[PDB]
Amino acid sequence: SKIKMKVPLVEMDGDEMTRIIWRLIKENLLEPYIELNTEYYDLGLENRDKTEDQVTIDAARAIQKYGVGVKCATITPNAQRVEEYNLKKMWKSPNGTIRAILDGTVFRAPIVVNSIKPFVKGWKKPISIARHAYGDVYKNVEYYVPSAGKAELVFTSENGEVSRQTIHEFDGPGVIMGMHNTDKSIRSFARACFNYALDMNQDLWFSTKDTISKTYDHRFKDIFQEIYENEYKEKFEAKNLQYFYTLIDDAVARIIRSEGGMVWACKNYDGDVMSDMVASAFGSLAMMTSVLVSPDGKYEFEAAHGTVTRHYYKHLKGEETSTNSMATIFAWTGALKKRGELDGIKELVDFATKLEQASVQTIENGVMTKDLASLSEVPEKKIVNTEDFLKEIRKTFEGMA
Amino acid sequence: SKIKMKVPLVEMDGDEMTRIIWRLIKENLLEPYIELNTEYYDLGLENRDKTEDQVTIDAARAIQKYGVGVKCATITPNAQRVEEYNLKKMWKSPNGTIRAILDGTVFRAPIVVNSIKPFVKGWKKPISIARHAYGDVYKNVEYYVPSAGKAELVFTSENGEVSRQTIHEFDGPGVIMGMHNTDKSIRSFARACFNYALDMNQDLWFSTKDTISKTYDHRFKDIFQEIYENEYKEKFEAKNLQYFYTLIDDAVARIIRSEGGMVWACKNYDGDVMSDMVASAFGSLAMMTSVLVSPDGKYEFEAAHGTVTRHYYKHLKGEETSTNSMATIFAWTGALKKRGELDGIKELVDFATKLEQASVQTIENGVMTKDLASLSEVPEKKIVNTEDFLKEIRKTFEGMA
Ligand SMILES: NC(=O)c1ccc[n+]([C@@H]2O[C@H](COP(=O)([O-])OP(=O)(O)OC[C@H]3O[C@@H](n4cnc5c(N)ncnc54)[C@H](OP(=O)(O)O)[C@@H]3O)[C@@H](O)[C@H]2O)c1
Ligand SMILES: NC(=O)c1ccc[n+]([C@@H]2O[C@H](COP(=O)([O-])OP(=O)(O)OC[C@H]3O[C@@H](n4cnc5c(N)ncnc54)[C@H](OP(=O)(O)O)[C@@H]3O)[C@@H](O)[C@H]2O)c1
Ligand SMILES: [Mg+2]
Ligand SMILES: [Mg+2]
Repeated sequence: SKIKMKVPLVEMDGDEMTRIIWRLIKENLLEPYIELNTEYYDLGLENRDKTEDQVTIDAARAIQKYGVGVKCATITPNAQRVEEYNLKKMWKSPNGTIRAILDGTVFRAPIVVNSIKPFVKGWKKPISIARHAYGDVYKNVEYYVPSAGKAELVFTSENGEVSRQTIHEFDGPGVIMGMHNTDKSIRSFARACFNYALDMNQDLWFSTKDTISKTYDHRFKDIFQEIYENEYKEKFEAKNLQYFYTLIDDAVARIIRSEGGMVWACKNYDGDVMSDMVASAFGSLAMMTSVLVSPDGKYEFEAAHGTVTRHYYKHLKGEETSTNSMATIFAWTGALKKRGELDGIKELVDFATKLEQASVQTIENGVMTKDLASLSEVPEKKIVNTEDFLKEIRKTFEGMA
Repeated sequence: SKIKMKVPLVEMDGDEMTRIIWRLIKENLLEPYIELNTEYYDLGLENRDKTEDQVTIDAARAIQKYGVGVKCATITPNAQRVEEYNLKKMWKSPNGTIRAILDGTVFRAPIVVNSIKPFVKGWKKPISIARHAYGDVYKNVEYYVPSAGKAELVFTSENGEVSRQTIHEFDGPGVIMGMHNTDKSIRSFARACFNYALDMNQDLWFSTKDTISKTYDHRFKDIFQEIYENEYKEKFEAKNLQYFYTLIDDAVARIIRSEGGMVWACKNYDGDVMSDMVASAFGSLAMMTSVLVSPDGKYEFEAAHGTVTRHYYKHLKGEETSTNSMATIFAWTGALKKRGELDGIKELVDFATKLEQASVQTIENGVMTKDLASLSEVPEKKIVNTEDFLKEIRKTFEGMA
């Protein structure tokens, strides 16, 4: 008899290679054990295009309603993808949108396995990213300037006052952009990182470029220090774990040089880049969990990598792939784990935790996709294609479940 | 008889630990061999403060006049430094300013030594950063919004037309920022990177976040592809070296995973962060050269790291330091090498090239500062303080010069 679910998972379907893998994961690792209850939204590019991105919006709202989302990597359009898919427009990141609607903090952490040695010598313990989910460049407005004139950054009070600053005097074509974040949102971001480093029992690092961005970045600096001063210093000193702030360039540099083991808070953009640096450096983009947690307690689970286009094209040429499903497995089990917790289905959480251990265990035993092949200390090794990796995880799981 | 110079070097003095080292390098490694001809500008924070940052400006102009600058790491002020130094204001980055005035591209590359093994397993050859020296956040305007109202990005043609886009509707205090770059400048940046990868005989990678920043970043993408299409494809295919564009998150990820050996072009901000990632990951922030090259042919040599505040404070407490001078040595020899080339003083260029080899050679032989101690494959090792490192380089140089 399959495991039964109460509240539905919001399920958001994706693109290209992850879309393929999303289906294989449901059919081989989930549906045979759980009567999967989800509310389906197809965030595939083709469907986002048919519904003029309305589906993305509805899927956000549904996460708010039911409380947990799991989301497949999707394509974010640019001139190339507009051409490739004949899009009505260059749609905004659906992750940007969902994130804007929920607010919150995306937590990303490698998926560790004993016999998988990181590229960076001396990385002995996981490094977590705590990425601010809201604003900055993900909510920019930009403008191409066609020839000479005047760019201005402009604010108009609810009262009367206006201030204008000059962005630049063009005597030629170039680009401009404006963007924003809100203290409310920084404040949630800072508490979320502090909470999280405690929950994890580690130092929190935070970093920006406050010396160059003297008010915007400088705000994030201040709010963190404030929130730390009179809201966490106490609990922190208590556990003997420090809060560490430095310049973003300095921070990457010390990260590379550390043994890992800290939580690393980053503004939106930096969190994007650094979650790729850290997953890759730990082993593979696929070996990393990602969950958005809204201030208001809602969750979206995802992969941190994108849609593996390159692999997708190879698959379309008829080649076989070796694409690593770990991150999207873990998104499903993360989401199912949380669904269970909230609805009091112990069988769902033990299922999820067991499925997670089977997965890691499978790689520990030397069966893994190409991306890990060269990091493994396992003598006898078995590099498998995309499907076989999943069949093999299923084997190890069934034998221990 | 000391070596004689023709045109003066523009010399820009710095702060804290680099200020100390700048003097030790002149006195032990330069002045005893060269009648040093320079035009001195003190970009120390205290002097920038006394002259209300005018000295920074004059030093830029002088680089333009004479053609080569060498520059010590300087402090860029923030609320903390305003307090620490009782500044009349939070002065703008002097590097930002000089860079804005010259335009150009900052090239940074590790300083390789056989027996110094990078932190990132598999980095077998240098990775170079080619950082756009101009604009974006280094020329931002920012504004704190105090409560509700309307932020707008605004452009006004030289003609009549105005366009306004809404940055955001605040009903609360937060931050906003606007910034720009110009096609002229992107165009020079792109040719500079292409030239440079040829001069180096390697693939050029370039990357941004064009899917999210759909016009601004997307412009950089386009201009690179254009300039490549009909200005370098030919020379490139010719040498069997490819031009590679991907998303910035994807790019860090593939970098970590590559064997190095490419030139990696980055927008201003990203070039800052990534030059720290790469120097650190190669060994130390100190083991990296940096030179701005203006479109109009002018050069500023510098360290890529900052002023080593932490070491400075330790030195002030009376502790001895082990601060690595390599990068600022190399700035001086880079600058002297170029001065020589331009003025036809072969003795100056051979001096500089010899001084560079003595330095590397010294570390090859196992004498080095703390930051390298743990990367060295040299059996018998001699970790020295800041001064001794310099005396030891002097020894090895004198014996081969
Ligand atoms: N929805 C999202 O969270 C998300 C995230 C990032 C990008 N995007 C979208 O995804 C599309 C492609 O982006 P991208 O190519 O830059 O990044 P990507 O999908 O993360 O793929 C980057 C590369 O890293 C390796 N890799 C990533 N995931 C892997 C996995 N599961 N198994 C094995 N190898 C893996 C592959 O490298 P090799 O080819 O070297 O084997 C892959 O080509 C873009 O259109 C972008 O908009 C979506
Ligand atoms: N003018 C510039 O190009 C420049 C560049 C960056 C920063 N800045 C300014 O410099 C000040 C300090 O910035 P920061 O502390 O972030 O960066 P930093 O001066 O580069 O120092 C960062 C850390 O990296 C290690 N390191 C850097 N250079 C070293 C060297 N030559 N020898 C041995 N170790 C070295 C040291 O680490 P350990 O303490 O771990 O030993 C140092 O504390 C800031 O006020 C900033 O505005 C200037
Ligand atoms: Mg990403
Ligand atoms: Mg820097």
